[PDB]
Amino acid sequence: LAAGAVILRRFAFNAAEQLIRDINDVASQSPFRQMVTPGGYTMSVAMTNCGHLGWTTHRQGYLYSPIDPQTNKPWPAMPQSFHNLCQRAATAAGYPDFQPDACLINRYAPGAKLSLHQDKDEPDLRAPIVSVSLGLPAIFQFGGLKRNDPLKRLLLEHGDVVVWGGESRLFYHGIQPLKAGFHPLTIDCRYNLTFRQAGKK
Ligand SMILES: Cc1cn([C@H]2C[C@H](O)[C@@H](CO[P-](=O)(=O)O[C@H]3C[C@H](n4cnc5c(N)[n+](C)cnc54)O[C@@H]3CO[P-](=O)(=O)O)O2)c(=O)[nH]c1=O
Ligand SMILES: O=C(O)CCC(=O)C(=O)O
Ligand SMILES: [Fe+3]
Repeated sequence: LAAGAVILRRFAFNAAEQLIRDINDVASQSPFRQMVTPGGYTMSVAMTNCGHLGWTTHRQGYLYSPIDPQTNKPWPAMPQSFHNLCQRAATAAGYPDFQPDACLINRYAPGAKLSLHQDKDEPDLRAPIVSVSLGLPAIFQFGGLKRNDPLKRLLLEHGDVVVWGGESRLFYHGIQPLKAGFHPLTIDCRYNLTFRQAGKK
């Protein structure tokens, strides 16, 4: 029950093996790292980016940068497999004009979590975010526009795609501590890809 959200279960199941290979290729150029929040805390989720712009912490805040601050080189180009999956998902959900220029890649080891937050660094909050889940299952939690709104929970499994549009694009959301387990393609972790329109164009 999330206004504006389109859940496409197992939409990415047939693409997962290529997606994971391309994650590894991206990570060999811009490695996974645990960023430090403006509050001074080290995140348990490891992240990297591909595309023209990448989400990062920097100067005690959040922003999109064309340079990876850990490598001092541009983020790797967005793989074609990523772009094609995102476009197919966005078109199926009713957002044919969506043109992402950034993809944040999250890696969750057992016990890793992501506390409640909103995604508000993008210039046009009318553009959706496309989320792709790979590997171990996670409990996704989301509330509302206010931090105190009631929480709902949704299990996200390998291959699930969610297009967060309309009101749901602005919900507070997070991930609960990942349960340990085995997945044949990721072994012991979960990956999440979130495609964003980050450029002011
Ligand atoms: C309070 C406490 C914590 N910890 C540990 C435990 C915790 O996991 C770790 C920090 O990791 P995090 O889960 O809180 O990550 C934060 C950053 C993340 N976030 C925000 N904006 C975005 C965004 N646009 N995108 C794309 C992605 N992620 C985003 O959401 C979180 C809240 O953000 P903000 O605080 O509101 O700035 O610190 C302690 O040990 N002791 C303590 O007392
Ligand atoms: O892992 C997920 O499914 C959500 C990730 C997320 O909300 C973010 O990185 O902004
Ligand atoms: Fe988020």
